[PDB]
Amino acid sequence: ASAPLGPFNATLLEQLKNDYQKGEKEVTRYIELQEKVAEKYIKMTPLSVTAKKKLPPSKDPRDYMTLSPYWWPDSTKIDGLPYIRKNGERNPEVYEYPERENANRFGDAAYCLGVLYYITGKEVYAKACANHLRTWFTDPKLGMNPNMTYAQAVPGMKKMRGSGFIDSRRFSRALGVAKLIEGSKSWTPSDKKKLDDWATAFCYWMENSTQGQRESHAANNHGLWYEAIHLMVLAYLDRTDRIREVAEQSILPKMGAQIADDGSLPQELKRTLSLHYSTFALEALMEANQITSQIGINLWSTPASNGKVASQAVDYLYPFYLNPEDWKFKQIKPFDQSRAAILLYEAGTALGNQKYVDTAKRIGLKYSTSDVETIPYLVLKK
Amino acid sequence: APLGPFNATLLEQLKNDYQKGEKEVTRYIELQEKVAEKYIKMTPLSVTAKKKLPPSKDPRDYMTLSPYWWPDSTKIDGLPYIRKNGERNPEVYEYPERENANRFGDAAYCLGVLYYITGKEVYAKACANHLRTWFTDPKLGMNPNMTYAQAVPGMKKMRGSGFIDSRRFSRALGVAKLIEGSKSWTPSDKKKLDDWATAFCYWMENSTQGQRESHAANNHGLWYEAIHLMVLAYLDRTDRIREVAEQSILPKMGAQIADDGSLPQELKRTLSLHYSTFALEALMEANQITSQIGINLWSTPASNGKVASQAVDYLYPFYLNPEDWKFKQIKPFDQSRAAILLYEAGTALGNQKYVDTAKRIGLKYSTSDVETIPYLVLKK
Repeated sequence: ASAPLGPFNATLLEQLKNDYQKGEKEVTRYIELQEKVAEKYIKMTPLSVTAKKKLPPSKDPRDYMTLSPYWWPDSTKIDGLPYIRKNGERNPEVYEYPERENANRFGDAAYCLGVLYYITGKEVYAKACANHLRTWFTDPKLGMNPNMTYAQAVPGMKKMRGSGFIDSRRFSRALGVAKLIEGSKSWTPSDKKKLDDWATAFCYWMENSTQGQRESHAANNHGLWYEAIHLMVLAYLDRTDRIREVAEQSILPKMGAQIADDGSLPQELKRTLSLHYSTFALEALMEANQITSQIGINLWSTPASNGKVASQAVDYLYPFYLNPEDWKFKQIKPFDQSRAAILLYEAGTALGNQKYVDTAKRIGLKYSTSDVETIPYLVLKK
Repeated sequence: APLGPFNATLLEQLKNDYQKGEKEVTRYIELQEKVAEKYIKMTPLSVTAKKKLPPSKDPRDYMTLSPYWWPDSTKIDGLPYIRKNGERNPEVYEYPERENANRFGDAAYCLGVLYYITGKEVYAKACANHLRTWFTDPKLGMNPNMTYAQAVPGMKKMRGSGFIDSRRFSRALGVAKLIEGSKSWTPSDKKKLDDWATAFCYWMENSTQGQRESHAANNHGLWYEAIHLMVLAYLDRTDRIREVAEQSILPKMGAQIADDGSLPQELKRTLSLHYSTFALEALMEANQITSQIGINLWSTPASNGKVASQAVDYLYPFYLNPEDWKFKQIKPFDQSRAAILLYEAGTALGNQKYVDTAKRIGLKYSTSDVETIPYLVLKK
């Protein structure tokens, strides 16, 4: 039977579960290594957005807040309130908001535990996953409010900012993995109802707040990630009707706007990590397609109304994934080729492009990596 | 009549008598229609009218300033506001939703009730225009929270006591059900307002402020639950209405009524007869909803034997003769609130003395108070 609908390559996860259940040696050894890695997540104390001591403007510790990193107090002003941007200089104030890193740590823990529950069926993983989900999302004292109002805030700024919504992606992947523990003993009907209610409220905020509306209309990388996150929330809520609408009406029009006829991504080439950022834009499409393809929509091969296919953007980048030294644009730090391997595998498999798939495997991923996002990709670790 | 925040018995009787051409009622409704003309012409209001921004910088967040709190001039930004008991901070007037939520609520209530009585599409059409603008419009509608109601700038702890401000617009939320099936209120209009109400209900039930108000053992707690029932009734959650009545409203009321029927928390106030009445008005409006599904909050005892009728019984002689009231009441008490309350409780209890006194006190037949539209029985 098919995996539950969620934010992962369901084809590979199903293969892992099936092969594990039948005791195939290479898969069993691999999953045993994943269980060894997971043990720190069984031990880990569940995190909460309420850890910060600094209060958001709402004075509510349950509101997620991070500081937009290049913004600083204006000493020309007394309370310094209208913060000013200092290009290239990261403000150390960002460390007053531990959710900047704690949401990633929660997200990794729940993703790993939920995926291992699906593969192994061992109740200990659903029990630990559930503990993390309840504390981060639904606990009446520790759970976060279902909004991203203060994500990458600029204190004192009069116009609200929508660009911090991209911080939602790691906890929203964990939200989606909660579907894998449905039916476990540890995840009760009452647990599910609370998380369904939270996700419904978060979806309302995403769709109807002014910040969410802005992000829903941004024809750029922020808008594409907004829709990938949107799809994760909708998939968790089983709103496959809405997933098809978003895919047809919002994702394909946005992707084209970032691409050129040469297939480059103009908005990302100007950045100082332009190969990383080109990959990051296409990873939004990649994660969107993981969900849409489970219900029958292949985003990699679907032409936009003007013909563009996002495959053209991968085609543009392929020679530089093969030979990153030939990249002429600013990449002031070394490019992480492992993200390229996953992207080529996903696109290559969706397009039936065997050259992309072979290259993904030749680049490969480290077999012993502890990156939870790579757990499905034994196919790249051999 | 559909489930909603009104005396459904009286509204049905008015619609029936209007349809049968009873002369007293048709003349009364004609006067109400004359009153309503200003609401037909009125420009719909929005919470985004303020120029001052809330801490969120979102004009769609409702915000009012707690009246007795002032900038601390000793402090640099003045931020930790200090209380100056008795002296109202004129900064309150920077937040026009303080009055505008009431004006919206009266407009939508009046127009929706008239559509129900008469069936004239013009009333549904205007009512819908006010509802869309206040609640669901993507630029003008209010966010479904009360985070900044009666805020105290700079205070570290969150305040829940401003939630009571929700009661005027929440009655309008409930009247939206009366214009369902009109031509002007589309299936898409209803879906958007359902989603708004679901999100507001989630905020009321799960936010830290809403949880606190849900546990307040005072008249803020009673008004929270009355508001809660308006939202739940609009969402058709009849099972939650029963749970709220049994597990929240009745214990709270039972905790506030003394052996002699008085409300000791209100007796200490400077407007103690007003606040005694205001606490029972919460029970009154809750009962309008719970009685439509068969729960009589006036006669059902709490687990400790206390019953809301005891508290009416205690106040009855002072409603009859307000000058006999011995506790502090520094402004004249509005006897018309007692008329509606005595009629509501007297009808629910079958107490003819209460009902008769309610009619003897009465309400002015020509009043333009939209809340009194159902009470022609009191205006003879």
